Amino acid sequence: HHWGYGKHNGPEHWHKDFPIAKGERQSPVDIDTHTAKYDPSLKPLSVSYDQATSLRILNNGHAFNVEFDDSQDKAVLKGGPLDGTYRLIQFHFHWGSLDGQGSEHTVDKKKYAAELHLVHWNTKYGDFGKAVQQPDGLAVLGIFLKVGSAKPGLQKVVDVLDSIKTKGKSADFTNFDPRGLLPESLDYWTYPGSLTTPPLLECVTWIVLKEPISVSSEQVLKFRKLNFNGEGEPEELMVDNWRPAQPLKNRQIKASFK
Ligand SMILES: [Co+2]
Repeated sequence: HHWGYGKHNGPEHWHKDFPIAKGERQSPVDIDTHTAKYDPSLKPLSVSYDQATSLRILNNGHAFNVEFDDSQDKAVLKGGPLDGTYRLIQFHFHWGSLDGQGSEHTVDKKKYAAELHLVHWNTKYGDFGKAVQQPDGLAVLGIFLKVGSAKPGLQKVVDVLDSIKTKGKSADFTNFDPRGLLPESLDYWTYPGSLTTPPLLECVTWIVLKEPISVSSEQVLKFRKLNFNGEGEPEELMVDNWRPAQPLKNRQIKASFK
């Protein structure tokens, strides 16, 4: 029926409805640190989120998205391996039922508790819908979460979750600053890949940060309280909404550091 992360509609079945699932540039992937090529030509990332305007948070049935106003160059990413300006449209997470799983990308086969995705689209394409149809249409910043100390800047997010518990619920969510979710270092790995949920379009330049951010056990615990189902439907906790690593194929992972 429709795709999800259960046994009957999970990642292993997606190819039946979205054949690109077995494509040449699918994500996520395992990052082999000893095979990644340091590339001295990659520039430092430029994250300008001081003018970021958050608008709302929504449970879409597969994760929760925080959405931003992308009608102007308010929150942008540039530099790194990118040409042009990429505007932030939304962020969301992937997480596990247990602390030893949850991330999509892995590092030398290590899985983290969760993975944050900051999605941006290439302004030359005019809108999100056109950007996904192009090989360089999106730039996703991925950040790993490990469980340790609480992340103060994530608390406002944790606290509104009760109000968007089931699929299709939304809540006003203004004045959230995404700078509070960045690690100290912007060192990264980069490779050409795809969206990690259907339609799995291969339109993404991934920028994966080397340094994880820490969140407390209690913080991640609140994520696991969301539901995949809509209100008044049988309860299915939103856990394990991650796609496993895909074959690298003909691709090189480049590192911005040594
Ligand atoms: Co994602």
